[PDB]
Amino acid sequence: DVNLYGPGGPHTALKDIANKYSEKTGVKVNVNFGPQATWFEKAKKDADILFGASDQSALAIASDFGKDFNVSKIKPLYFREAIILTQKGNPLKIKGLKDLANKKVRIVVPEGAGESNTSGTGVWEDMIGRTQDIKTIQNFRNNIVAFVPNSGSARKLFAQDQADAWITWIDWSKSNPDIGTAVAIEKDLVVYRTFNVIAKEGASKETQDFIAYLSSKEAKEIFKKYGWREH
Amino acid sequence: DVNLYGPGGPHTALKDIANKYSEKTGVKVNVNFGPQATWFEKAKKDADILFGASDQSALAIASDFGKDFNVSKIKPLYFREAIILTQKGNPLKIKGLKDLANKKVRIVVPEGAGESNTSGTGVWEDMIGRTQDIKTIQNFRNNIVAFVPNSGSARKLFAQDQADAWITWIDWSKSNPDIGTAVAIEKDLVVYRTFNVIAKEGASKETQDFIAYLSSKEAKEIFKKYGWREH
Repeated sequence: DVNLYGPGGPHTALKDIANKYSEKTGVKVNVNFGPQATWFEKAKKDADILFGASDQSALAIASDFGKDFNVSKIKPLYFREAIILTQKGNPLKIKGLKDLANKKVRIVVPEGAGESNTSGTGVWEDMIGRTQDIKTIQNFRNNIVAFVPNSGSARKLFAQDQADAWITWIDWSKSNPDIGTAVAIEKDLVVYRTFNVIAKEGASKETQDFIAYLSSKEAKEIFKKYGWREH
Repeated sequence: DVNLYGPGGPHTALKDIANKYSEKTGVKVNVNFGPQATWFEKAKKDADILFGASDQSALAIASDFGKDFNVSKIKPLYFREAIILTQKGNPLKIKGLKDLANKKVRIVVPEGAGESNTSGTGVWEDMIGRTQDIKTIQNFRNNIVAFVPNSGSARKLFAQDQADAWITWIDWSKSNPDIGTAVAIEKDLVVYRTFNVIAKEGASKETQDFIAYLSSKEAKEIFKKYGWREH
């Protein structure tokens, strides 16, 4: 029983992979996911691995288990870019972040307001801040209608009938080709955040083997299918 | 009397501005500063204005005050860039972030591990992730000796005779000109975060008028002295 816990989002890629690893080697690999609160008590008892959707959020969650995990051992394996997700078909013809600042649009950004550890913290501001123009930053912010954590493993999008755009991650789109239209953020503005994992202290050899599988050729191509990169 | 509460860092520019405002108008402006827990209690009683050193941190701090502050009213006014602070004279010859990834160095980064609301959360990863190389990202993380909130109001770095490099903000270097050697981060990698203010619901006109002064020609120039920019 190789048990994994982390946020919704990368779970889809990790379930493909755990599916494979199970029928190939017989090792039962469980992928637990969602908001930290919904699986904390459970994982407090049996987490083998914690996986994460950014470094800051991984650091914060692993620090919540005390002696069980040594946050020094967090391992970044892949990265992926932030995206703009619009309404299907992109009717407002949004071309990038600057466009979101300039038009009368309604933006939702992935902030948790110190209420939970989430992968989106600091993302919107680090991208728009790279315009180095205070008016644009001000304009972008005045168009923000909601500061809510990334929907992650939920298929529902906050304010999905009211908002015009969401700052989110490519992998969410890849996993839900269904919802919205992805728009590429300017290259000189965009940020990339990592997928990581950490093995518990004592990690059985069964665990260490799965972690290594995550860098194998089969795992790499699955991760790549969801927009997770290495180079 | 106008009572301000917020993190160390922007406080040096603000004490200046406040002194100059008092000189002119005869209004008493108090600048309280430091980690949130050290003044949270006093603020819950008399805060007229919360000031912030990034958007995510300001949002999180203002949300702690319940109804007293409406978080939609947060106002970005200035930005500044992150920097590398090395030991005096830069004896390891650090040239930028990629250099910090490649050399043997001890780096301290401004993360609060979900245990505090701090300006630096997400900064180091957003900068090094723009290299779009997982090994570099990896090598950088492996040189980090401490994840601790920015020193802010302390004229003292964490482990300041121990670490080789701190990821910090220009305004810190500006405020502590005799400590360490500032090294500029690659333009294609660096992130910029904002100064911001918010008034309590029901802010007096006295309070509103000081906020207006933060954008006057005189304030602009004090802010610029400590590294805060608009364009």
